[PDB]
Amino acid sequence: GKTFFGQPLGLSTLFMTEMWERFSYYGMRAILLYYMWFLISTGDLHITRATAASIMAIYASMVYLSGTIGGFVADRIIGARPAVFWGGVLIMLGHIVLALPFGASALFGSIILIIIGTGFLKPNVSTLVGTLYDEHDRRRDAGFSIFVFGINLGAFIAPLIVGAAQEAAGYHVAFSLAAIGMFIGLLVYYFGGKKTLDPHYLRPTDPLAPEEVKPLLVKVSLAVAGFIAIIVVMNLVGWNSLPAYINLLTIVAIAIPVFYFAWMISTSTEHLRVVSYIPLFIAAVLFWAIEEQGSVVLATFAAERVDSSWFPVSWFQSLNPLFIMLYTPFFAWLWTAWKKNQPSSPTKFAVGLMFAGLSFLLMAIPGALYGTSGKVSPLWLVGSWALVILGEMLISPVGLSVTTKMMSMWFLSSSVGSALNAQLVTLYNAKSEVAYFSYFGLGSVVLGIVLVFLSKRIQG
Ligand SMILES: CCCCCCC/C=C\CCCCCC(=O)OC[C@H](CO)O[C@@H](O)[C@H](O)COC(=O)CCCCC/C=C\CCCCCCC
Ligand SMILES: CCCCCCC/C=C/CCCCCC(=O)OC[C@@H](O)CO
Ligand SMILES: CCCCCCC/C=C\CCCCCC(=O)OC[C@@H](O)CO
Ligand SMILES: CCCCCCC/C=C\CCCCCC(=O)OC[C@@H](O)CO
Ligand SMILES: CCCCCCC/C=C\CCCCCC(=O)OC[C@@H](O)CO
Ligand SMILES: CCCCCCC/C=C\CCCCCC(=O)OC[C@@H](O)CO
Ligand SMILES: CCCCCCC/C=C\CCCCCC(=O)OC[C@@H](O)CO
Ligand SMILES: CCCCCCC/C=C\CCCCCC(=O)OC[C@@H](O)CO
Ligand SMILES: CCCCCCC/C=C\CCCCCC(=O)OC[C@@H](O)CO
Ligand SMILES: CCCCCCC/C=C\CCCCCC(=O)OC[C@@H](O)CO
Ligand SMILES: CCCCCCC/C=C\CCCCCC(=O)OC[C@@H](O)CO
Ligand SMILES: CCCCCCC/C=C\CCCCCC(=O)OC[C@@H](O)CO
Ligand SMILES: CCCCCCC/C=C\CCCCCC(=O)OC[C@@H](O)CO
Ligand SMILES: CCCCCCC/C=C\CCCCCC(=O)OC[C@@H](O)CO
Ligand SMILES: CCCCCCC/C=C\CCCCCC(=O)OC[C@@H](O)CO
Ligand SMILES: CCCCCCC/C=C\CCCCCC(=O)OC[C@@H](O)CO
Ligand SMILES: CCCCCCC/C=C\CCCCCC(=O)OC[C@@H](O)CO
Ligand SMILES: CCCCCCC/C=C\CCCCCC(=O)OC[C@@H](O)CO
Ligand SMILES: CCCCCCC/C=C\CCCCCC(=O)OC[C@@H](O)CO
Repeated sequence: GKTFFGQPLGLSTLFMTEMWERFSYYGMRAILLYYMWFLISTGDLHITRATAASIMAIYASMVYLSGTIGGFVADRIIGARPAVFWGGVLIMLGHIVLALPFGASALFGSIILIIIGTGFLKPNVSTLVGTLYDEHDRRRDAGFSIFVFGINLGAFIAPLIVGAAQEAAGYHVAFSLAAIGMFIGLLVYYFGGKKTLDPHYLRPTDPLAPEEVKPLLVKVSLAVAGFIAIIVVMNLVGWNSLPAYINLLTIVAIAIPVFYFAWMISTSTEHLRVVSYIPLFIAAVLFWAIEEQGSVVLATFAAERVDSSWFPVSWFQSLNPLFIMLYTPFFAWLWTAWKKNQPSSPTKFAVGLMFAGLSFLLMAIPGALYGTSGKVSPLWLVGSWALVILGEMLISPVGLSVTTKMMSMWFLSSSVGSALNAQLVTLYNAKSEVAYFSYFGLGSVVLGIVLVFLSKRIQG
């Protein structure tokens, strides 16, 4: 019968929904840093470029952190299908805000809308993909990989289209194209979903029992009052600059996994089978930090150290999803052409971190060889993204499987690694380039070597 690459036809609806949301997301992040540079250059935004780079990292950290709770809100309160829709509406409003004739005053409102909207949408679109298959259907893994291909496709064409529009018609038009991309996703999702999506998911599947409402409200109210209390204390003692608020979000983002690990210890049955995952969680954090610096540090390098006079420099951001799409069929082959081998997940995470470290070590070569005052070939960045995505092909598909032996924890390692970036990327500039690349690249390599050592002990 009529299928979508052998899958239920409803997959095409969710395929396009996420392809256009990712288009709106990565099209925005391909030019947002340069947009802040521009506002700084005109005197409208009064921050350093180091702070702007820090804003990009904590922005990503909050988006992934917001995705850790969006599944709960849909499953218990509003439903998975309304969560995707209203999440898409909030994302669209987030980009419209940047298309309005405002300046730096609109940056915070746009960031908040997209953080909340992406938290509602991203975890619950993947959830809706699963609802196309029951628990016995073997097509589940094939349908998700096709779904992932739509993710990378939108992430691939967005910097090309949006980056070109910025260079031709300016930032406001470019951001409006991101808003239009999400709008297209809303049209296809709304009318397409009504035809093929199970109406059971218009409502929460585990709605709150009557006695559960109050303790949740107490739990939410205590968290907001405490967070607001901290901001009050900060302004009393003088810690009220934008870097101080970024440091607050950094501490909050890192304190979540460490508190969820400190009292997770207190049953020797898996007392140490949970300590097992910690050398792997720290490995995932450091890999995601390197990977998410491509839109910050490597975006800075592309704009300042690469002779890219004949094409928009935001196009470099397409190399990340391009290498993902090129690598995946080879690794799908490898993970079943090598049935006999299938090396251990702790070794996969160890080697994956070493490739990420090799991507930065490679970036230290041109500055050490030619100096940092000139311009170098774009192929240096191509080789860097080739190496780091090779590290992703190891840790990303096996990643959720290690901790199970929830994607929120893998939303979480991305948030912590991106929160770590909010501190580190302020260290990057033309004078620190070689030392920044060489030492964070070397440190990432040796931490992949100690993990290979520890890998024998971890498997138990
Ligand atoms: C069948 C698939 C095999 C793919 C594996 C090979 C990787 C692909 C291409 C490697 C090309 C090597 C670099 C070429 C080179 O040396 O540049 C020559 C060029 C002359 O016009 O000159 C230079 O001007 C350049 O400025 C000099 O600087 C360098 O070349 C330093 C290069 C950085 C080191 C890279 C060396 C080896 C990378 C191999 C990676 C393989 C990993 C596969 C998992
Ligand atoms: C999607 C971004 C990847 C771009 C990769 C481009 C690969 C280019 C390799 C050759 C190095 C740049 C050559 C510069 C060049 O030829 O310019 C033409 C001439 O007008 C001098 O500017
Ligand atoms: C006005 C500014 C508000 C911005 C909203 C951003 C909200 C971001 C995050 C809030 C959720 C934090 C709690 C996340 C959490 O603890 O879940 C982790 C857990 O699921 C691990 O599996
Ligand atoms: C109108 C206010 C903004 C939109 C409301 C949604 C704001 C995001 C989160 C509010 C807290 C909801 C409860 C989240 C929660 O308890 O997460 C628990 C965590 O274990 C999830 O698995
Ligand atoms: C700025 C935009 C304001 C909001 C415009 C859209 C509101 C118009 C009608 C409400 C539609 C709500 C549909 C919620 C929903 O669950 O949709 C799921 C989708 O699969 C269709 O069932
Ligand atoms: C429980 C709450 C967890 C904390 C979530 C709060 C995250 C809220 C906002 C993060 C935005 C990052 C900073 C935005 C920013 O700096 O832009 C404004 C700046 O350009 C104005 O000069
Ligand atoms: C379909 C409903 C949501 C999608 C967004 C709809 C509005 C998008 C674009 C309308 C025009 C965008 C504004 C362009 C603009 O004003 O910037 C250009 C000009 O101000 C600078 O010279
Ligand atoms: C200044 C530019 C306009 C700013 C407001 C843009 C809002 C325009 C349209 C709202 C689109 C709602 C989502 C699109 C959609 O498919 O909704 C269908 C649903 O509402 C039908 O019941
Ligand atoms: C930051 C501001 C957030 C404002 C909205 C956050 C609300 C968080 C917790 C309160 C949830 C109460 C929802 C009650 C509900 O819908 O269920 C009622 C019913 O199912 C019980 O029988
Ligand atoms: C539950 C216990 C509450 C105790 C306080 C918890 C939060 C403690 C410290 C938060 C500090 C925010 C980040 C530090 C900071 O503001 O740095 C300031 C510095 O960069 C110059 O302003
Ligand atoms: C999440 C619970 C409600 C919290 C209400 C208070 C939220 C206030 C700040 C959240 C963090 C964003 C801080 C970014 C910021 O405001 O920078 C302003 C900048 O001008 C510093 O002077
Ligand atoms: C008993 C609980 C386990 C032991 C406590 C572990 C510490 C818990 C939370 C601290 C989060 C790490 C500090 C965040 C960080 O490294 O950045 C600091 C920087 O932003 C301040 O300028
Ligand atoms: C071939 C694939 C992996 C690529 C990484 C291989 C290169 C490994 C390390 C290169 C970094 C060399 C750093 C040299 C250096 O820092 O010198 C310092 C001085 O020359 C610059 O200030
Ligand atoms: C198989 C990987 C190919 C070789 C990778 C090893 C690359 C090691 C260093 C990068 C080239 C070194 C550039 C020369 C250098 O750093 O010296 C500069 C300094 O001595 C001048 O004062
Ligand atoms: C799996 C792929 C590993 C990548 C290997 C690392 C290769 C990285 C950089 C090679 C730099 C060669 C650039 C020389 C070049 O062709 O352009 C000449 C330049 O002067 C034009 O601007
Ligand atoms: C098990 C949880 C994983 C925790 C991974 C994060 C590691 C903990 C703290 C990292 C602190 C990074 C501090 C960066 C730093 O101080 O240098 C940058 C600073 O100059 C920014 O102004
Ligand atoms: C020599 C240390 C053990 C080697 C472990 C293998 C690590 C992979 C490639 C070698 C990386 C060499 C990095 C050289 C380096 O960091 O120099 C720092 C430079 O800034 C000082 O000249
Ligand atoms: C064990 C968990 C590792 C997570 C954190 C790893 C890095 C932690 C702190 C780094 C801050 C110290 C910065 C060292 C440094 O000088 O780098 C800057 C240099 O390369 C350029 O000047
Ligand atoms: C300056 C030298 C650069 C090249 C050295 C890098 C390779 C050297 C040693 C790597 C293997 C060290 C031993 C690791 C090992 O086999 O531990 C056993 C482990 O597999 C059991 O889980």
